[PDB]
Amino acid sequence: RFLKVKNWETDVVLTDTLHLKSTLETGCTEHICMGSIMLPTKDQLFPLAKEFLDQYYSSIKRFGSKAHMDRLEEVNKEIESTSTYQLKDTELIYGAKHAWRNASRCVGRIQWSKLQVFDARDCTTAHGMFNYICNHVKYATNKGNLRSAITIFPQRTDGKHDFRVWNSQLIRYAGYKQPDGSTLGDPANVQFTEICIQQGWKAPRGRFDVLPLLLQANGNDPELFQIPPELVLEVPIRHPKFDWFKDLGLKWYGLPAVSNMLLEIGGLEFSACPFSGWYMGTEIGVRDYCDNSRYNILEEVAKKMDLDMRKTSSLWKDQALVEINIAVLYSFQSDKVTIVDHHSATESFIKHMENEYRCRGGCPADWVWIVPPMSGSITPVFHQEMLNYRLTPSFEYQPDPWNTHVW
Amino acid sequence: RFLKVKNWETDVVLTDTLHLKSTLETGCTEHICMGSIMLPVRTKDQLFPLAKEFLDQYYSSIKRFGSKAHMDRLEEVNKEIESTSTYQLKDTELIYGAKHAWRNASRCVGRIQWSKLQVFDARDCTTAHGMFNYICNHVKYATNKGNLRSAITIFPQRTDGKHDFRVWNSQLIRYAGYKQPDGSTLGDPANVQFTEICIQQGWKAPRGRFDVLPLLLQANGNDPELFQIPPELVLEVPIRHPKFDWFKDLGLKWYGLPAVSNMLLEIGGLEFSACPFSGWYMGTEIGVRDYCDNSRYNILEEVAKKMDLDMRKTSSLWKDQALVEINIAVLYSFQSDKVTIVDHHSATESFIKHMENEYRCRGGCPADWVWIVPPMSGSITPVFHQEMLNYRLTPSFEYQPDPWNTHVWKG
Ligand code: HEM
Ligand code: HEM
Ligand SMILES: C[C@H](O)[C@H](O)[C@H]1CNc2nc(N)[nH]c(=O)c2N1
Ligand SMILES: C[C@H](O)[C@H](O)[C@H]1CNc2nc(N)[nH]c(=O)c2N1
Ligand SMILES: NCCN[C@@H]1CNC[C@@H]1Cc1cccc(N)n1
Ligand SMILES: NCCN[C@@H]1CNC[C@@H]1Cc1cccc(N)n1
Ligand SMILES: [Zn+2]
Repeated sequence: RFLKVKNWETDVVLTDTLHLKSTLETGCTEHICMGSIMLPTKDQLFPLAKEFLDQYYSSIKRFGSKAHMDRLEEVNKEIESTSTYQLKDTELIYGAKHAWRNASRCVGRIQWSKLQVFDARDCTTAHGMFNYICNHVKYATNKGNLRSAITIFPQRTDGKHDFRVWNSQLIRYAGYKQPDGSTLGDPANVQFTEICIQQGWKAPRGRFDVLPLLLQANGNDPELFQIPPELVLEVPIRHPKFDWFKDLGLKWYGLPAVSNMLLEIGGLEFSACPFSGWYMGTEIGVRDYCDNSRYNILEEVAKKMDLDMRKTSSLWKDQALVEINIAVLYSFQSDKVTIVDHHSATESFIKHMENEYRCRGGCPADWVWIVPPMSGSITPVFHQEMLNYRLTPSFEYQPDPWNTHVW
Repeated sequence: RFLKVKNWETDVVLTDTLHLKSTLETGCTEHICMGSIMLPVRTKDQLFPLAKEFLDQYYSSIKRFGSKAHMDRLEEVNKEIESTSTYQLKDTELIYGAKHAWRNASRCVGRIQWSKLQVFDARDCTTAHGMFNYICNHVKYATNKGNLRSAITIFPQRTDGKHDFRVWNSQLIRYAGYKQPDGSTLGDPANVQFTEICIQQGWKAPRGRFDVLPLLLQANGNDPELFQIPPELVLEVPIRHPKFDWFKDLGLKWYGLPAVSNMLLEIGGLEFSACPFSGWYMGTEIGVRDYCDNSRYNILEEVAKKMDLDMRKTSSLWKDQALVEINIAVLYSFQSDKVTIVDHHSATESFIKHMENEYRCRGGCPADWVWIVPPMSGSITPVFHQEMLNYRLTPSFEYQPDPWNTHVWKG
């Protein structure tokens, strides 16, 4: 019942009682752990709303108050009559902040309470979505001094009028399969870069073409829009020593902004809820740049450094990796764009965990995702035991729209 | 039931059916995952079923399931259990058992080598002095002048729980740790408590930074006894860097034989409490953990200084830079002295081939992702991108309480 987690580097032990409120399943059983798998009605709704409202009222120290009771009945009546309900602005803000607070795979949750929420529940068209999104991008980019934000479009009704942002992230580079059998640009977006053409986009066929938003409103077919170039802050990457680095012709966008998840608050589902914060260096330097199935640039950087790539044990990949990540952090920092390194981010998360353990009784966390993709054990989270479990409000995964949309 | 795992770097998907033979618990539930938690005398009653499951696997393995040989053996063991409350394994069954505990060790990345294991049968051993001799022979054989060979030595199984054989050392070869009155530590901080037990037991500590600890051996439930491993038998490697001539002056060196001695080997319900095993090192065990963990040798700073990196702010990634160099130094030193060692790229690439092979020929390969991915350069090794299923199969290697916490001293 009362579990404990120990940090093997500092011997600190914390007791976990928050998991006892867990609702959703984990995919694991007492017989098999699936910790490393990426993706493991009115009657149904009122209980969910109640769970939510109770925690909301408790958070504002009015648990059991008349207001609490009053609200509880009002929603109940609305569900019984409308088969759904609308959240109060306050409940919306609280819900969004808590879905972030509950995101077990996010290392930057110490920032959870500082989130700007844009209520786009009055939106009705794709052009309106485009308008709300540009405003979001501009707000969060803030000339390089990034601010976390989320824009929340209308909740699901009958499933046949869902709002969706077809892009996986608001800002990403296109990818095209060339005759050479090779891939141009970002390989992960090949299929998306094509659906933009299948729709009309005029691909400049470059190695870093900011893709076009493909917005779907109220259920209709998605429409294209080109984010005002002046709104997309990008950073050219140079090394603070290797002058040849720039010649690689590398750059990355400054706004990390996930747009394909589903936000669940009190039983309600928000299928279009783009959110953004600021980067941790490794996401770009290690994953976007060095992943084999991504820009896969290790060999090139290695050759440029004249390293013995004959034998794996000279660790040329490792040496290069470090430089490629020193570069990213260097550039961003030079151009004054917010960014955090894995050492600082993980240290933060540990502080946050301790706070969450003493003020909430726990902090759900997925070790597989929390530990950086490079230098694992020299970051504190590596030695930190973590308990993973699901709490609502939450951000959930949902099917790519192009595999569900009936045109 | 069928389960699938996917590799996100190659899109390759695999199907697991082996998990259906999993019996032990994982620590997880449908409500909480304990995937990153380090540590989540039998009765006749519970023993024959364990014996039967094991003998069925053995007899199937040799394609003699249901044979007369198979049925007689089951009848033999059954009778032995009702009669003596336990039973003895044939030599062939012990070997098969040991090899399989390694094959089922989901936290082991070097399992492609599982069928090549030299098993030393020390079940006729009765005293600590006898244990020492057995252990010396294992160290000499395994080391093989630098051309390492995997091996395991198996001492008498548990009986009433009051006569256990135990190797008090966590690893056969490790360096002493000494807490100074100023609060600093000389040597390996992880072995400070064990070193104190050794000193208290009579060990004359040379108090340096790399003193090979003495073996503390317990036979038949009696009080443990100290022994010094013949120095000539302890292979060591001086650590130097291929380009940094000052690295050698850091005064670092490491032993060549990695060898776990505190685990419990379970085969057919029987418990082998003293079962030291050894293989050869993956560079990062020494380069990343033993040297760079903050609670171990912690050499990141001193190495950093010498290289004159910008240590003012973490974003220079000075820690990461000194980490690669040190790991380069460990691999180089071992290769130069012709002592077997494998880097993390090579080891993980092999594990992936091993794993696929295992799904095809066995229907699975239980693996613990948290332990399989190297402690540095995680995502540039193929295992990072590999989904894994973790479940427990027997025969297996299990944790057991440290003996100083359970032993009834006799004086
Ligand atoms: C302000 C700085 C922030 C930092 C430094 C940060 C960092 C991280 C990192 C490193 C990841 C893993 C990315 C990957 O490997 O794909 C992540 C994932 C995630 N973050 Fe944060 N984050 C921040 C802000 C946000 C915000 C504003 C929200 C929510 C409103 C959020 C929600 C999540 C979720 C749900 C995931 C997992 C997404 C998935 O499963 O693919 N993050 N975060
Ligand atoms: C051939 C060389 C081998 C290599 C390269 C290899 C490598 C490794 C490494 C990197 C670890 C993780 C160590 C740690 O972080 O503490 C490990 C764990 C393990 N290995 Fe292997 N191994 C090899 C041979 C063996 C042998 C021969 C056995 C058994 C007969 C074995 C049994 C295990 C077990 C049980 C674990 C988990 C230990 C624990 O839970 O503390 N390994 N191995
Ligand atoms: C198979 C495995 O779960 C997968 O490669 C995970 C590992 N850890 C990760 N961690 C983070 N932060 N992001 C990822 O995409 C992944 N991928
Ligand atoms: C808390 C966490 O489980 C712990 O630090 C684990 C992580 N992965 C590991 N992996 C290996 N190989 N060895 C270890 O000791 C650990 N420690
Ligand atoms: N959802 C899987 C893809 N996630 C991508 C991987 N890099 C940016 C984004 C994560 C993310 C979201 C918010 C902030 C941040 N630093 N990182
Ligand atoms: N069992 C906890 C400590 N394990 C230590 C960590 N480094 C050597 C040994 C593992 C081990 C056993 C066998 C072979 C190998 N390469 N590594
Ligand atoms: Zn689990």
